[PDB]
Amino acid sequence: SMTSHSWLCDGRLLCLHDPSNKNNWKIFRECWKQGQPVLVSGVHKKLKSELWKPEAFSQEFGDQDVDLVNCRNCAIISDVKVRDFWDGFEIICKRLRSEDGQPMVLKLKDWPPGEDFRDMMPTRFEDLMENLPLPEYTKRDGRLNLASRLPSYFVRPDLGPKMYNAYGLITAEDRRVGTTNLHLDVSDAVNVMVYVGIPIGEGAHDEEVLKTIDEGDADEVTKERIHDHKEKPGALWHIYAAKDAEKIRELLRKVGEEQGQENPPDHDPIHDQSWYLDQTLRKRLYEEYGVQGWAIVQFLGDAVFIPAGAPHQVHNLYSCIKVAEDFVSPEHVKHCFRLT
Ligand SMILES: COc1ccccc1N1CCN(CC#N)CC1
Ligand SMILES: [Cl-]
Ligand SMILES: [Cl-]
Ligand SMILES: [Cl-]
Ligand SMILES: [Cl-]
Ligand SMILES: [Mn+2]
Repeated sequence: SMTSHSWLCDGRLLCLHDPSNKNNWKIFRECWKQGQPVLVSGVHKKLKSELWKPEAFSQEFGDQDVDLVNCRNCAIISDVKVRDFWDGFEIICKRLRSEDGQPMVLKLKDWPPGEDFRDMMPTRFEDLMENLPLPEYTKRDGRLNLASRLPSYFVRPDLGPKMYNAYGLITAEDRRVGTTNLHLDVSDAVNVMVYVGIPIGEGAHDEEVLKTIDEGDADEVTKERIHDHKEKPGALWHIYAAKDAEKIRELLRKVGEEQGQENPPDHDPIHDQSWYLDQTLRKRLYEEYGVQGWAIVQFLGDAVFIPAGAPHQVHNLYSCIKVAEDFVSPEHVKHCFRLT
């Protein structure tokens, strides 16, 4: 039976099932006011699937110059062509190699660059922005988006959307690495999974993906989405309440000190965007600081809503294309105010 919603993370996470349901705001606003993230499934079924394929991005934009990051060591690969990223997205033998001769796990940095998404890709912009869930919150001019309505006393978000493209992490060693490290944003955001690429050549890599989800602390209902519905999992997220951000800074200052980093007592390890919380660090956060987060697996078509101020990290299970839009809800406007 088709239902309006379900309750994940032992009823700590709302999951809306109809992205265009005009009554979604009634369930949403109760969870959102408490500072929780929210998941909306099914956005892929609203989109023109031919506009979101890696082959189309290579053919249309392949000659542009870009930088890439090696996710395993943070090294920057300077001034290559964007086709050099897209042509290895699913075919492992076509990826750029590290010194050791391994194919690299790569992230495409800042592409499209700055605020150019709309100028470069007008048809993709229309397709995404017309099908975003909770449109009164998420549209540039929605009635509950204050982004265009605030004075300079508030940090306003840039013009979006922004695209996040990166390979999947592969090995047992890769379990401790982030695609995007732990950080926070002063605006609200919605992040849509528009394509998941499950490779070939070293296709048969299914088992390490299951142990990553398991050790990642994912709930039993999340595991049923793979085994029972055969949905495509893209990325594993950890998200923490905005109110827990300083306790996370105290843990990371203490670990930095144990590892012989030399840091002023006041430096900000969350703003540094230098840490990924592995199973050891997450257990320490829980046991020593009393902090519990949300472990979320974002499948093809899932929209993740991230509250302003909430620290969060992302680990790609397979190759992903994500598209994100910033907004300023009235519930969370305190997080972007420039005083006190
Ligand atoms: C999305 O979150 C859930 C949580 C708990 C149980 C099921 C789901 N869904 C409902 C059906 N949905 C589309 C279909 N068919 C995929 C799986
Ligand atoms: Cl809040
Ligand atoms: Cl376009
Ligand atoms: Cl709405
Ligand atoms: Cl990062
Ligand atoms: Mn972010």
